[PDB]
Amino acid sequence: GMSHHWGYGKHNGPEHWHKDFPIAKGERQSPVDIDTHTAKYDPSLKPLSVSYDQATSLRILNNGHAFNVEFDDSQDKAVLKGGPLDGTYRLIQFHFHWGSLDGQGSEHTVDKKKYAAELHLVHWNTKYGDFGKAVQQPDGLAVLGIFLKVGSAKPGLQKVVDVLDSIKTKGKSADFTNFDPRGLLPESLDYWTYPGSLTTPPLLECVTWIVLKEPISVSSEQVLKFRKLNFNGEGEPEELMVDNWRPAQPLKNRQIKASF
Ligand SMILES: NS(=O)(=O)c1ccc(C(=O)N2CCC(O)(c3ccccc3)CC2)cc1
Ligand SMILES: [Zn+2]
Repeated sequence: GMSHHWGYGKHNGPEHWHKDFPIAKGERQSPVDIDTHTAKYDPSLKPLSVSYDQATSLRILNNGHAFNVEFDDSQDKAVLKGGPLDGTYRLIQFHFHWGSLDGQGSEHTVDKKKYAAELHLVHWNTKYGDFGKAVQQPDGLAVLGIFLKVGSAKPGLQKVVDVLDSIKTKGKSADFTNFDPRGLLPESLDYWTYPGSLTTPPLLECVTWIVLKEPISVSSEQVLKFRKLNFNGEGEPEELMVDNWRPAQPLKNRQIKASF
């Protein structure tokens, strides 16, 4: 992807992506608006299992689109299973999408409501051996999405907030060990699930989306720090990393299932 030029600006944003990635207008694109009244309870959905006790974080990277907290996924240490999933999915990284204002920022919406941000915990199906092979499969990834609203601070998020100063610009990375992703989860694991895609180019249709109903609360100071990051690289004109979210896409021939 050394020649990719997509972004979130007026000239390379979501409405332009289809030119280089035609799948942008595909049959199972994400995100989507979750109409809570139309989603149907599916009593066959097995309980969701989030096993992050042995998670091993390694580094945090500003990739020019968001920042990723990466994990060691060379072993089954932090896995997601159950719910609508068949098999074991290993945590590889998490990142967020956020806005320039508290009134926008999330990718998925709930009855058209936009949250201040959205956390994506990305996992890949171990039956495919590695992440690169998994994204070529319809059931290759499972992304656990969690909404963020502004209110009380999330103590478990502070370690991330404080390290952002070291990765202000595109390409910067910093050691980020011993971070516990369990501190970013809400109390309830009630969720909505549907078949979708990566929300950024290449927009591959390889994701089983599991979006939690309960948002976590973060403080204004915490999200404000996210907005101080840069899309640009060091020594380049400063462009604040804000509004790095793709808007809701057509649901088309899909049904959103609720676990509750
Ligand atoms: N917001 S999202 O849908 O949760 C998401 C998750 C991961 C990525 C990601 O890491 N990308 C996309 C896939 C990627 O382009 C790729 C493609 C093919 C092989 C290996 C990696 C690598 C970069 C992008 C978006
Ligand atoms: Zn994402």
